[PDB]
Amino acid sequence: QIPASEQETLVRPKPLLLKLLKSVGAQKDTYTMKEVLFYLGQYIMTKRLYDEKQQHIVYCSNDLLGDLFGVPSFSVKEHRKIYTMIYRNLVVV
Ligand SMILES: CC(C)(C)NC(=O)C(c1c(C(=O)O)[nH]c2cc(Cl)ccc12)N(C=O)Cc1ccc(F)c(F)c1
Repeated sequence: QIPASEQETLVRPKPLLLKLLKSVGAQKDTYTMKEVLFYLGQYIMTKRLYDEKQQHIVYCSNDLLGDLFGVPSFSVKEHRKIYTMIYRNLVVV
């Protein structure tokens, strides 16, 4: 679980994360973390990266998301790990 105050942190995605956020129909350059996570979820859906067998795993190898996160897959239940992977791809305002 992520504290409410941290979800409202203002952030500026680096070029690659920004690129994939905009393909999902985020238009802007500055976000709250809550917004980044929403649009990442929408990206995963669009690209069908979530496990079809519903085992709470995203298979991101060989996709831009895998490149950014530096992992072939990850658990959607591990929110702090996800936040950390995202933070490495942005600058806090
Ligand atoms: C498309 C699918 C993979 C089924 N989405 C989700 O599982 C997903 C979610 C959301 C969401 O619900 O907005 N955003 C995500 C971003 C990433 Cl990188 C991974 C998962 C999510 N979640 C829903 O509860 C998990 C989640 C929510 C908020 C978080 F901060 C988080 F790290 C994971």
